[PDB]
This record gives sequence, C-alpha cells and structure tokens, in this order.
Amino acid sequence: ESQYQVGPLLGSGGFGSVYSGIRVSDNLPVAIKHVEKDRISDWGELPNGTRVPMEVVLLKKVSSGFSGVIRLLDWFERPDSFVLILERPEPVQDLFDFITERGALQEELARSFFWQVLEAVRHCHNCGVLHRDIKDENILIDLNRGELKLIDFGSGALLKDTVYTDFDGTRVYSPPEWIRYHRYHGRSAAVWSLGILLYDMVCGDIPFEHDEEIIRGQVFFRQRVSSECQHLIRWCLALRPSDRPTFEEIQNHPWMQDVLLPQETAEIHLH
Ligand SMILES: Cc1cn([C@@H](C)[C@]2(F)CCNC2)c2nc(C(N)=O)cc(Cl)c12
Repeated sequence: ESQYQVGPLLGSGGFGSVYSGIRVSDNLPVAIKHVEKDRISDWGELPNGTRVPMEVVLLKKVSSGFSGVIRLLDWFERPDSFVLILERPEPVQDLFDFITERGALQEELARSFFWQVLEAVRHCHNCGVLHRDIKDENILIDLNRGELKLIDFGSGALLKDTVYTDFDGTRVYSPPEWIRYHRYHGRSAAVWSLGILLYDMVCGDIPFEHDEEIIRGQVFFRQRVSSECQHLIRWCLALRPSDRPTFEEIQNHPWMQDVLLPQETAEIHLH
C-alpha cells in the first residue's frame, strides 16, 4: 500500500493481526487490522451489495463525533482477507495491560473508566449495535487525555429485541443464561459483562473462571471494595436477566455519582 506506512506488529490472535501505521497524507497514527476471510464469523452487506465482515457494518453504524468508540477510517478487500484502517491513540495502552501493571484500580479511577465505557456502550446501542465482547482487552486508554475507546466489533451484531442463540465472544464474560440455555437478550447480556468488567477493574482479575461459578453467580472480594461498589457489581451480575439494571439505573446508582471527567482523570492518575 502507498496510502499507509506500516510499522511494528502490535499483536495478533482471534481478532486477526494488528499493525501500527501512519497515514502518509497527514501523518495520522492508525492501526491496520488484517482479518482472514475464512475466520470471519459473520458477514453483513453494505447498502449497495458488497459483502463485508459484520465488523465493518457495525463500525460504520457507530460513526460520529463521539470519541468513545474506535473510528473506522477506511477498509480494503484483498483476495483472502479484509484490511481495516482504524484510529490509533498515541500514547495508548489497553485496559488489560494497564490492570496487569497497576493491579486493582483505585475506585475513583475505576468509576471514571467504567462511566466512560457505559457512555460508549450506550452510544453503540443507540446506533443499533451490540458489541457482545466487552472486556478489558477490548478497551484502549488514550493515556494523555484519560479517554477510553471500545475496539473490536468482530463478535458484535445488530441489536434486536428478540432472543440471540449464537455467541462467539469471550466465555468468562458471558452470562449464566448463555451457559445454561444458549439463549440471551442483548442489553441484559451486556450488563452482565459490565459487571464482570467492573469487578475486574476494582479487584484486578475477573470473578469467575468456570461454568459452574458463572451459573452459581456468587461473587467474593479478595480486595477492599466499598459497599456501594460491591452492590452495583452484584446487581449487574443478577442471575435472572430481568433483575439486572438498565444503563440508566447503573449511571444513577450511588457509586456512579461525582465522576471525574477524562482530562481530570489523566492528570490525577495517568503518570
Ligand atoms: C491499537 C490496537 C492494539 N490492538 C491489539 C494488538 C491489542 F492490543 C491486543 C489486545 N487489546 C488490543 C488493537 N486491536 C484492535 C482490534 N482487535 O479490533 C484494534 C486496535 Cl485500534 C488495536
């Protein structure tokens, strides 16, 4: 390609291979993601006939000024793969690596980060998109600005109000009704994953590893965590889907009051 200068490989795995690059016209930092045609779970269609990974359909749906979801800048089709050109914050670290380095997060830091993830998930749902793989590996932190960005819509779907009976996101974030029945609805399955994520932020590891632990849904804390935060987590991890909070109820909960804005968070917590 002559539109982008390719830099180091940043990582590879079920998401494909992702390289650092720069757009040659204006030096903008980008990430260049290659996904093999044989490993794409779902396909969508652009308004015009072109069959594309679902991920491309979903990223176009979520596009706007709103900075909480990674932007798709361009995409290319090759004979055996698709190449996605995405925004790349610089300096950046994903939340998985951040928690690996710092351990359990201070609650004021977790509250700012969790709030920004809820604003990004609400924006996806308002655009008709369900991510289906919310987890710390799929959240990037713009370290200078304190802003978080959701990435990787490769397991996502268009949002619907009937039941889902397929799933290929991350099993330890997936809800008890998926494990037991292979059936879930989108918003309540999303809120269960948010409960897992909030526990991972304030404890430094996820609460469940085994199917039997997910089904029993009993949460224990190894780290000191305030009673209001443990209430929110246990509410989001209610075993009955209809007992979990809506997004409005999460952002109105007492633990979510008084959030730092992203720049304030970067000044206080980010080196
Ligand atoms: C900047 C960046 C880095 N990565 C990956 C190499 C990870 F760091 C690996 C686990 N978290 C993202 C990315 N992955 C994706 C993706 N999976 O869609 C998108 C971006 Cl922007 C990035």
